[PDB]
Amino acid sequence: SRRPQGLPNNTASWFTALTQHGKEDLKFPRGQGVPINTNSSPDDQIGYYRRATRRIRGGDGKMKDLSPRWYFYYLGTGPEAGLPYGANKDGIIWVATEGALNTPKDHIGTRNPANNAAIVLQLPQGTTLPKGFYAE
Repeated sequence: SRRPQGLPNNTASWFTALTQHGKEDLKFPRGQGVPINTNSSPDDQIGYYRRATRRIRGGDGKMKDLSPRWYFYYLGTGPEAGLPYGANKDGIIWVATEGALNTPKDHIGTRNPANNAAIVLQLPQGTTLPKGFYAE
């Protein structure tokens, strides 16, 4: 309750967060993945989505769970910057566009939406949206 830490780590999204409206862990087909940025080539299109869960008081027994959301982060950036791409961790998924490099995207950076509006999560055609997840 004293000296609160609003930012747990490098929490800065380039894109919007994708909410979960279904019982899916969020997955993307091979060749598809991280949202495309026309200011970036597919080479740098490699990243991961991190599940965010919040709990708030509502129930009179347990503190009701708040609707979760998933944030996308580029490899080498984000709160899990030191987390390897081929790292097995629950709550994280791996996505990559063909031609992706298993290298960090320090060049892209970890821009924060506070400075400017985040990129509307746009995905290329041929992508499969998991039930409960919609790209918008």
